[PDB]
Amino acid sequence: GCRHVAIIMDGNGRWAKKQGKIRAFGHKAGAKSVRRAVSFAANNGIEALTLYAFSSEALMELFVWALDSEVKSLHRHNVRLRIIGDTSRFNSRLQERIRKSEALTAGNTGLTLNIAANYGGRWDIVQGVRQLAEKVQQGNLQPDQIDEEMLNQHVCMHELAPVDLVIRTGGEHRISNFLLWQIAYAELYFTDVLWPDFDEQDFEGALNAFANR
Amino acid sequence: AHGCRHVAIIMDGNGRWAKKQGKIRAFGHKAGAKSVRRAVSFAANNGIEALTLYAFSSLMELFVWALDSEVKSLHRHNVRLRIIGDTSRFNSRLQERIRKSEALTAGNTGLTLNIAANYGGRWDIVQGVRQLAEKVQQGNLQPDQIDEEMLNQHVCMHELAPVDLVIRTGGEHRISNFLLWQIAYAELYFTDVLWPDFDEQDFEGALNAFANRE
Ligand SMILES: NCCc1cc(Br)cc(C#Cc2cccc(C#Cc3cc(Br)cc(CCN)c3)c2)c1
Ligand SMILES: NCCc1cc(Br)cc(C#Cc2cccc(C#Cc3cc(Br)cc(CCN)c3)c2)c1
Repeated sequence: GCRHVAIIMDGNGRWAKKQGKIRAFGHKAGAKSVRRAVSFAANNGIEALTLYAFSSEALMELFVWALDSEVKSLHRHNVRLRIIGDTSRFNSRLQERIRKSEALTAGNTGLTLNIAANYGGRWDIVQGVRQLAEKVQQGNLQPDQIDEEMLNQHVCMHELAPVDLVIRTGGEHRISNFLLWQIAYAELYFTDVLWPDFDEQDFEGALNAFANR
Repeated sequence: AHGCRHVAIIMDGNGRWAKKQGKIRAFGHKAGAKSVRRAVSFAANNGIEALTLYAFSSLMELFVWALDSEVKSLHRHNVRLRIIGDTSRFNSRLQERIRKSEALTAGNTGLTLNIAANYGGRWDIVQGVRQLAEKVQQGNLQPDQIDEEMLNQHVCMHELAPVDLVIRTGGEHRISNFLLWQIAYAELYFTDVLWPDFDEQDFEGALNAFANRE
């Protein structure tokens, strides 16, 4: 069973150029590919889908704004929506809308969809270390008590199934400081397919790799 | 020219290679050792600064005993040897030989060779965090001064060139809790060749793939 899939969605800008169009056309087709992947995962019983907006190449605030009009429909589809990443300097109106959308869907029991916005795997670790360091300073924690289990409880997604499978589209063979801690034991699947062309047969191919493993 | 300063290798496939031969595991480990010597020599000869090796089969303390017999040869090839991993419960005779071997070769100016022994990427992060937490408890460090650059200065190999390329032999596509923090920007190169068969032309092929893809 593949329970939690993460995807680095690369290739939108490259796709646009290949189609003889401006960058925005690649964004729009990438967004259609997000909808199709989220639909596929919810239909195939995947528990959690984590999507990293990234291009080989403020644009992150725009990307999250564009999701705002999809929330009513995610909710109807029993999807729990979370944004992961450092949103603490987004505009306050967008922060409040993120907070409202998360709270709206927080009770849902279908697919959990994590959208990584201004996220980095080293950042994620550092935010968990800062928390532990506040506890040490307060005298609530001994340095020698800090262990893997404890750090784990302070990194993103710790309440969800372990990441089983990471897919990167677009042809590069790197993690690019997406999840680090969380991918210790995950299957890594690289495809040259550009994100806007990545479809249900491509997702199924990746799921086969994992099942062969 | 290839552009790689630090290569790290997950050396998988020794058990499979011996099973293909109708031989027991020991024979794959012996062939895997011959392939280590060959890789270390190829890296030293091709301008790599650092090579970091993780012995894995999809026994530990015995791997490191085995390495002890190679230390005089590494020294003679101007290799600087370091062990990375939690060797604190290896007992004292082993720990001491480890210490003497690092001391002997620390002055060497050729390749730096890091051998993982009882190493995990999560463990490595946690040890760094514990050093930062001691500094907080001494009153020396504020939690909000802790940033990536600072945690970077506390993980294994922080003083060496960043890892540019990770090779995993043996056909599995996974990191298996070998270096996490350090591989955030590294090229990942997976090959179905089994470790004992991975030779200079395969190593050349990985470096040239990194040069072309970077
Ligand atoms: N006019 C395009 C505006 C735009 C720009 C950019 Br950039 C991004 C988007 C977007 C999006 C999006 C992001 C996350 C999730 C989804 C979804 C979805 C979804 C999930 C399920 Br389950 C079911 C449905 C209904 C259609 N099958 C839709 C859609 C939209
Ligand atoms: N032959 C079986 C004994 C054995 C068993 C096991 Br398990 C492991 C080993 C090992 C090893 C090891 C570990 C780290 C480095 C090396 C090496 C080397 C080396 C490097 C250069 Br440069 C040159 C040479 C020999 C070239 N004259 C040799 C060898 C050795």
